Amino acid sequence: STAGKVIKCKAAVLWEEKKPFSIEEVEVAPPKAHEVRIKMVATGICRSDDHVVSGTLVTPLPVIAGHEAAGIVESIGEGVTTVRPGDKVIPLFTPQCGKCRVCKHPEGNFCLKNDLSMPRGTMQDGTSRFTCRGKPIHHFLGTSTFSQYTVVDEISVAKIDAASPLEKVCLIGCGFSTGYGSAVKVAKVTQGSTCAVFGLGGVGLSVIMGCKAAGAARIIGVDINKDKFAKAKEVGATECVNPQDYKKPIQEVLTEMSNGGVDFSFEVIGRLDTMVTALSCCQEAYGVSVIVGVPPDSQNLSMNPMLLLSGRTWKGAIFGGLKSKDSVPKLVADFMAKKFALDPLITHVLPFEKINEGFDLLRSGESIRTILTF
Amino acid sequence: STAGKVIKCKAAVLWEEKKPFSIEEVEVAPPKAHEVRIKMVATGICRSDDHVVSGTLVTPLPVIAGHEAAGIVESIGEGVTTVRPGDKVIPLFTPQCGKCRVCKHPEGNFCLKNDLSMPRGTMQDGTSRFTCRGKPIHHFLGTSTFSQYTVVDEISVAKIDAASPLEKVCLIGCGFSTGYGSAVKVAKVTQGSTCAVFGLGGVGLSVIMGCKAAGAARIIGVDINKDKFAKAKEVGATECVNPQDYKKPIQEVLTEMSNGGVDFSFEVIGRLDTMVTALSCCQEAYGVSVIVGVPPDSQNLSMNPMLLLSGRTWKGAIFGGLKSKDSVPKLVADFMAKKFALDPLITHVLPFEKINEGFDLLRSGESIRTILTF
Ligand SMILES: NC(=O)c1ccc[n+]([C@@H]2O[C@H](COP(=O)([O-])OP(=O)([O-])OC[C@H]3O[C@@H](n4cnc5c(N)[nH+]cnc54)[C@H](O)[C@@H]3O)[C@@H](O)[C@H]2O)c1
Ligand SMILES: NC(=O)c1ccc[n+]([C@@H]2O[C@H](COP(=O)([O-])OP(=O)([O-])OC[C@H]3O[C@@H](n4cnc5c(N)[nH+]cnc54)[C@H](O)[C@@H]3O)[C@@H](O)[C@H]2O)c1
Ligand SMILES: OCc1c(F)c(F)c(F)c(F)c1F
Ligand SMILES: OCc1c(F)c(F)c(F)c(F)c1F
Ligand SMILES: [Zn+2]
Ligand SMILES: [Zn+2]
Ligand SMILES: [Zn+2]
Ligand SMILES: [Zn+2]
Repeated sequence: STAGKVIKCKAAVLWEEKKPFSIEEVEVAPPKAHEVRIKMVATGICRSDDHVVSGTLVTPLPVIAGHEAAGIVESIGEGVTTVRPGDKVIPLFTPQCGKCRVCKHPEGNFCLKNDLSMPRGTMQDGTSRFTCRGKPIHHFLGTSTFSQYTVVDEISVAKIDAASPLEKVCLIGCGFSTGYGSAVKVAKVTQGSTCAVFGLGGVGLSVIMGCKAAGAARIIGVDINKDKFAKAKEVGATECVNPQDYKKPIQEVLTEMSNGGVDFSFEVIGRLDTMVTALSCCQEAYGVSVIVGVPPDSQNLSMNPMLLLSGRTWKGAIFGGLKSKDSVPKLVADFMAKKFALDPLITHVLPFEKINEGFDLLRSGESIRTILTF
Repeated sequence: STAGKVIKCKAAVLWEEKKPFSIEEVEVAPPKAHEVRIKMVATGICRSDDHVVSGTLVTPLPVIAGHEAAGIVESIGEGVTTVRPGDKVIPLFTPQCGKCRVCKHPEGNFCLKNDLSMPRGTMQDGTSRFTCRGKPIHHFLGTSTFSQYTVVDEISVAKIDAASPLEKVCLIGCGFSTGYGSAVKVAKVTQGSTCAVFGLGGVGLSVIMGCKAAGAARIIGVDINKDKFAKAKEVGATECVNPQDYKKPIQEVLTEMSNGGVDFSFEVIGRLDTMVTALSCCQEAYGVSVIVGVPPDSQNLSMNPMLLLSGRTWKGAIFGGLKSKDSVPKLVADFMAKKFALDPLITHVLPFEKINEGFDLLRSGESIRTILTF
């Protein structure tokens, strides 16, 4: 009955930086050609969504944020072939168009159709599907999951198993896949190796899971919030360190602990200083450091390139380096087969209408992932 | 016989920064246990030796520099097993102790016994074998090849083919192996790829050689000195560009030429700016950039980590990533089997006594490699 019609629904609109979300009525246009309209079921609160609020991440406002989610297709536009009404789906904040030089490359994932590098806050066609108070509202990363209904381009959605528990698998849309992939695919963590993980939130925990799955012998968690250590150990950390406890810089501490530097390090926070610290702590001749955290907009880091000349490898990735549309359904299948766990990441559950409380929990340090249910 | 005796011989002593080498008599002590005294036959002038003169590289002075060379063993200390008097050898500025965690690592080559990171300018035992005018003179990288005789630790010397032409294979001691290995081993250049090489001196030409040997389809040379272009093309560059010819930054030019970024880039100059430019010009999702050049002491670069977050890989290496004592004899064997050419690197051959004139040729832009013959 709603196919081809505008849907009025509730969404969490961010009108201004540094302000609460406003849960209010929006109008969601029907899908155009090669677009998919989704009834949201669950969405996680990721720190990158908070970055939009804080201005760490710059994207056009006003906006409907949210990028870690799962739902059910309500309708499809003309020409859509990869999903149908009633399918369970995960929106893909990194698209997979399948046609660009990155999508065709054996390793790359950062499809050239992404709306991350130079955000416009639109659909692929440069327009918006959202109206609120009579005003157009921007999209976020082509996903905009903080709404009872969203519209996404086909290249930004993956069909997943029909029996999937959406209130769990939404985490495959960002935090789990990013961390796990960053360890297994990007870093290529080896059996017997020593890893250091900076930041023990949902993504860092997922990095630890990946390092443990890859066979690391030592996984050293690093966080300034010691309350994060117990869960990090539960998912595989062998030791945890708080930089605030030490007189020496933590790169020196980690070098000492690893008898000359770690094999793999990960920055999973979003600070320039910890990006350089994490590079430094990996072994100077053969270490690898991966940047996962999102730094503040337009700010440069300073480093000595001798850190690299000796032999270190430095890299970053979006979404764990995973080709999104290929990988998401496989990860859901593997979850269903108990190949990895998601429950350790979920510390709180709230209805969507309590989104602001969910952000308060993240900001206070108390939560890992809060899952919002529509 | 000279064995067991102090040798008085000619060497090029650097008494202070930014002055000519002084060609004069030095005393060379006999080798102690696990040391090798070598009669030099040929040594190349590498830009890294000029960095000692210019203060770009800090190492204790006064010093006998030189690190790219070949000669013949005059005598061995107690306990030496890997070379014998009369053997042709190449000194190894990056040692291979075989025992440290780096030597045991499948990939690493920057042996922990090196004298690069924190130079002492001595033998492994913390003493010097050189005196001049009654004063102790420092070693350089455990090699000190700007002397008719030097003494090196066993871990810093490789035996090579007895039939080798030492006036050519001395380049395997630094410039050829560095560039070639940086392409083939460190970057792992792939067949059909597009490469950009910043700096078309001896090392950059060797990077071209390696990119061509790895099957690159396009190899774009970049230099401010257009006189370098003809030789770059002879050894495999498909195109050359001079940044001075353009009104836009060269990373933009290279991104446009490569239809969105190169597969592999190499910084083979030693400037902070060109290191960031080289990284930027590689494709944002899957590009790899390798730092080869040596930058000025204690200077940090500035860069936006979004260049890495999108998926680039940034790395550096010493000596092409090659395990030195394993690799050098194999490279010489490969040269003797006509697997690569060295002649294109050699533009001048001078007696040792003309060392200063050789450095002047380098500084004026007129030479690639000058080989000094003893
Ligand atoms: N690359 C990607 O695709 C991608 C995907 C998802 C998240 N992100 C980013 O990854 C980062 C982590 O996200 P998250 O796990 O949801 O965030 P989070 O739950 O806020 O976790 C960050 C952790 O860092 C800790 N921390 C803060 N400062 C320091 C410090 N100075 N030293 C050590 N620990 C510190 C903090 O206590 C917290 O536990 C954020 O910057 C995200 O924006 C990137
Ligand atoms: N990593 C290693 O193990 C290693 C080994 C050997 C050499 N090096 C370094 O590698 C670098 C090159 O050595 P080399 O080939 O003997 O030196 P070289 O022969 O002086 O060549 C350098 C080239 O860079 C060119 N150049 C200078 N400025 C620019 C610019 N702004 N943009 C483009 N081109 C420019 C210059 O014209 C010259 O052709 C030096 O910094 C060495 O110290 C490192
Ligand atoms: O959490 C994933 C995520 C990122 F990794 C970004 F780089 C980004 F800009 C963003 F908006 C985002 F949501
Ligand atoms: O040319 C090789 C070379 C280097 F790569 C250095 F990093 C260095 F410090 C040095 F002295 C040197 F000779
Ligand atoms: Zn694509
Ligand atoms: Zn996220
Ligand atoms: Zn070693
Ligand atoms: Zn050199």
